[PDB]
Amino acid sequence: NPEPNTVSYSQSSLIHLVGPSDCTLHGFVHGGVTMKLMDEVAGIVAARHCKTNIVTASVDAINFHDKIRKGCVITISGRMTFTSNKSMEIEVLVDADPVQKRYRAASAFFTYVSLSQEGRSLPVPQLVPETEDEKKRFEEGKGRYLQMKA
Amino acid sequence: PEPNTVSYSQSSLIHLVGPSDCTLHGFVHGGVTMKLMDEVAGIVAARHCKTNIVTASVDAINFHDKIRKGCVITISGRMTFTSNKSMEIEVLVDADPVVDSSQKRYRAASAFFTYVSLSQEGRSLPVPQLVPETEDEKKRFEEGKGRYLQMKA
Amino acid sequence: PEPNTVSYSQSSLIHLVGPSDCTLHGFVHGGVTMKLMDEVAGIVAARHCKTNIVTASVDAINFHDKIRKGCVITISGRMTFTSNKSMEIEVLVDADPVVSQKRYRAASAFFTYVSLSQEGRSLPVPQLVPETEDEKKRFEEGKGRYLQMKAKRQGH
Amino acid sequence: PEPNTVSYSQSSLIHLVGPSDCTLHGFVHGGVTMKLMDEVAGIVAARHCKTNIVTASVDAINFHDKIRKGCVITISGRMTFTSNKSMEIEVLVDADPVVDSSQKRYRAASAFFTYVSLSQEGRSLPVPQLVPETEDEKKRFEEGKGRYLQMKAKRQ
Amino acid sequence: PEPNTVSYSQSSLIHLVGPSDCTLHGFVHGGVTMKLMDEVAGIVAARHCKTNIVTASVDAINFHDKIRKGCVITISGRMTFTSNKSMEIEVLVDADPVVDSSQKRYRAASAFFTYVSLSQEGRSLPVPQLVPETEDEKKRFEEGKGRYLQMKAKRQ
Amino acid sequence: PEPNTVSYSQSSLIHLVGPSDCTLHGFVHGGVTMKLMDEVAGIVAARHCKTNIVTASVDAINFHDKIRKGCVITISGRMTFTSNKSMEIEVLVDADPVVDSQKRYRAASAFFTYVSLSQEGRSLPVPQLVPETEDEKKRFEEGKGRYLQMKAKRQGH
Repeated sequence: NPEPNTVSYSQSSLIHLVGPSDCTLHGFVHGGVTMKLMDEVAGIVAARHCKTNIVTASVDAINFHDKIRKGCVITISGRMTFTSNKSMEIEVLVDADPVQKRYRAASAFFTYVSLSQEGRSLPVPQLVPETEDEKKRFEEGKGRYLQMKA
Repeated sequence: PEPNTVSYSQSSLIHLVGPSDCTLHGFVHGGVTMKLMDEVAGIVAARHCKTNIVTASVDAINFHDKIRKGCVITISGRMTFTSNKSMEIEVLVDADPVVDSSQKRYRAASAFFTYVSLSQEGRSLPVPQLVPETEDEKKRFEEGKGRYLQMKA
Repeated sequence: PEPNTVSYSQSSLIHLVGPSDCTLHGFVHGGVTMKLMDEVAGIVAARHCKTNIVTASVDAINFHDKIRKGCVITISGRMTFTSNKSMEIEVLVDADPVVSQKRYRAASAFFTYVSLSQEGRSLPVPQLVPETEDEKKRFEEGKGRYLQMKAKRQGH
Repeated sequence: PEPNTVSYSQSSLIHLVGPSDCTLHGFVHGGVTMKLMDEVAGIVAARHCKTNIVTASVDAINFHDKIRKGCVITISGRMTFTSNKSMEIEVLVDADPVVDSSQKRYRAASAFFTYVSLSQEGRSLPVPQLVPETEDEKKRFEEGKGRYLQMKAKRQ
Repeated sequence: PEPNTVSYSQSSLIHLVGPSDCTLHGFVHGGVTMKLMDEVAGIVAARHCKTNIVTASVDAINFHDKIRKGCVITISGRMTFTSNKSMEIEVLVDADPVVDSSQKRYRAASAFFTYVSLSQEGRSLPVPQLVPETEDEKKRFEEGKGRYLQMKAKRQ
Repeated sequence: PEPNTVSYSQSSLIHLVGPSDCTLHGFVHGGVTMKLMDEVAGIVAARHCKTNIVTASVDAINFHDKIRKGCVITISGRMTFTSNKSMEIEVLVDADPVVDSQKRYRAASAFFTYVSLSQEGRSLPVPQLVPETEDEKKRFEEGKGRYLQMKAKRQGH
């Protein structure tokens, strides 16, 4: 029962220069490194939206569309897509620039939950979509939400 | 332990939750757990393929419970199914507290990783087939084939 | 966006201050901020030169304020001036708490890079062409700082 | 303090040799191996004591063979002997190539760590006794008592 | 070695250039060097203040020469001057090859770091004064005062 | 300072104990200390051999005392003895508190043994260490002692 918010309000991103400690013995980035970055972004989004303690409930469908080489800059951007009563869905996209041309590297839907200081699960501020796509993405989210419950 | 069997690649990892793993409250970031899970899966994949490997997808990462400062978590992984060009690996995370048995060991997270094998040039390679031997290995393999087909759809 | 303009190479980087970035109290080591600044500068240089680049000098690194655990820091760089063989890049670091009160300026510096051939020799550099008011002004101030530095590495 | 068994605390760890683990040639710094060994031993000690622990000594670290880029190394530890206030843990390091070569899994390193248990105030605590069960566990315990006595001497 | 003297806090650091320190060609990123320099400066500051310290500014970082793979670099720092609330530390970086011999130790970089001491609350504290003893210590102190005054002007 | 003498290779390293170095209580993982010690020993070995080097054995790592958050630790190494194909280096770790002062104390120590390798990976003869002072001759002697015993221990009866 707190105050609603918009996707622009919490929209967040993050830009990382693939360094050598990010990489496999060949030239590529461990999926773990990518996944951790994606979690960090989603967590920031969630935090902005709830202004509270948050935890990951589930991540569903992490897709690696392409490899990431040493010396790319990766942009990880997250935005809220749907809220239920007690949970938030956040879409995280990863793109890559070499420094070959900018491409989509990974994606995922994180699901977060808001916790009190005692550790109980809280009602979550509702997401209010405004544009066409925000209503569409919200709808698709409600869809993915229902199936996961099933 | 024969090659191409689950026992051959089965791998696990133990990690003492330290302070740099934690949120401002007592709990471990999902990203930390996820990273450790991918490390094990990749080790499994590498042992099985003896080649370069990359993550293709991770599906259904479930966090069954929080992990607090001073747990030891065990992340273990094992191959479940192979298609022609892809490997599915199941990763499980369990947690022991290390100060008090108010309760004991519990299941904290789980996921199915899917890896792919690459040549030096970077092309996708046929993958050594997994041969199940026990009851559960045949069952898990079957379930794997199931999850594989749906993902294609 | 035309090549050799500042917009062409303008680059930024966003980093979540994590625990390994920090001192035993709550704050980020200057070394960490300095490294991130260099990475951004380097990327700007590389975009503009399309070549191998190295830092020649960094001058005036100023830490305007401390950075906490759990800030996101934006590090942005842009080209300010070019001489014949050298590029000056301005790097700014801003910080947002996620923990909300007010984004602030945390650090700043002028990096000077030099473009290198495959053999490792210092090459003529593509000239920067300013377009807006501020770009001409910043270029002028750059020429200024460039001249003074050359005076600094000699006697009387 | 209730006694316990080797299987209870037995712990192991698997690590893919990455590039930041390596010398300028192909090989892993002893320090990296040493640090992974200490991590496992400490986890073993912790499981057994359920208390704060610190290393008291490590004796006889032997590097039987080099470890190259792209091995997976398994470091495994198990308790071997306990005195009244100290625990001896054996750590073994094995290596599998994950690259394709004619060359099997091999023993890379080994050591005996000695840990001690501390109270919250920081005093040295009596330690849960290790109770061996199999042939080898009694043998390894015996050997441990041997190594323990000599260390007390060589320290006189 | 008396407290508040330069010898008291003088600190150095030795680092083997590894492969994760390097550019795609053979050379060390300036960022790496800069971070190592800040670490040594910080330690010097800490030893002198026995308090929490942060970097206020770094001025004039000069890269005199490239550092390739397989050098050992020595980064050493010492206090040069103190004002009432700030400390100036000089950091010098030297490099030894460990590869082909016909290569003599050389000066690779240098800088003056300026640190400030903070209380737990985060307020700026008066700083213990540096007391020079030798010729050069008085000279370096003087030059410091000089650089300090100019920096106040550049902004005033 | 002549090559192949202990002064030539003597090396040291200073580290500010940070929070990622630390146990959940205030203390530094032995692994962290051990790694720093190996780094120093390796640098000493490298300086003396001007070649590729690897750790053969570390013997008798002693932890004389705990190290907590906000110490600066000095790890210093120096060569003590050489055989024909191996080098012994002594590493000592001291700790200064950097907060309200507990003075400086000895925290750990060890003898590392390194070996020099060619590009092919074969074990090379090693430049001999020439002691000059009293202690350098004494430490060299004690080194020869420790070397002989290790060859025995690792041999049978």
